[PDB]
Amino acid sequence: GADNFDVVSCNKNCTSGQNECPEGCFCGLLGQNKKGHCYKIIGNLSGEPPVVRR
Repeated sequence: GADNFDVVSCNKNCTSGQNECPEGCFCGLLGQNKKGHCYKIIGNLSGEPPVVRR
C-alpha cells in the first residue's frame, strides 16, 4: 500500500546527526547536505461528508 502514503512537512529545520526531529518525523536531506527539514508520512482517509456539526 505504498501508493496510499504521502510525505508532508513536520514544520521544523534539522541537521543530520542531531536527534532534532519530533518523534514520528524524519530529517530529510538532499544528497550530502548537513541541513534539511523535518517530514512525516501520512495517509489520507477519504469519504468525509462535506459538513460536520459537533
